[PDB]
Amino acid sequence: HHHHHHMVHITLDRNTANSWLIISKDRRQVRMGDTHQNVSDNKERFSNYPMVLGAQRFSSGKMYWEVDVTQKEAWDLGVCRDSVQRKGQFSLSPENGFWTIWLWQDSYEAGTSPQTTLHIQVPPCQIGIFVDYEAGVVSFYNITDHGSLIYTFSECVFAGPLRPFFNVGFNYSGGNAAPLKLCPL
Ligand SMILES: O=S1(=O)CCN(Cc2ccco2)CC1
Repeated sequence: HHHHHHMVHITLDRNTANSWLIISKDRRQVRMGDTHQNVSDNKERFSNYPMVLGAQRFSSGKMYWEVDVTQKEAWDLGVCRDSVQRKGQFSLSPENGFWTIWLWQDSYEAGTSPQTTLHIQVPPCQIGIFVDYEAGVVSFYNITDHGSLIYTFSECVFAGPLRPFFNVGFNYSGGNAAPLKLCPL
């Protein structure tokens, strides 16, 4: 692809994080902590899942960023509406305001309802995310495989400002502690 020139510098918003997440000082990395991270509760925090939002809000234009997923077993990545539900149980779907892909139990899937199987020959270590607000497009690229397309959501109905969306995943197995990292431009 040729989306690299729309690169944006994303930072994580501490205030939206699940209370067990540890966001690095530079606000570019996030990982699952061993316990509650000693923060007050607020209506922004994701309660049920290890999720956090980027600080940036997008309502126009073309945006691109890259995330490092090296050695993780589970994660969700994409964008979501600023107004998505934070508390309780919910599914990642466009109807709920999410445009995402994920890894879970050795399979990659796009967060459609119901979910769509992805065909990835080279397990990615870094994912590129492209958003064209006007066109209604969210695309995912495999940076490990020369930028090959993973998935395009088209005819998106954003219906609000978008925020970068992250889930570090659960670590029941002891094999999913590694962080998500925002890769340099
Ligand atoms: O992933 S875990 O090993 C450590 C965190 N716990 C509690 C927790 C935090 C957020 C959602 O649920 C689940 C099992």
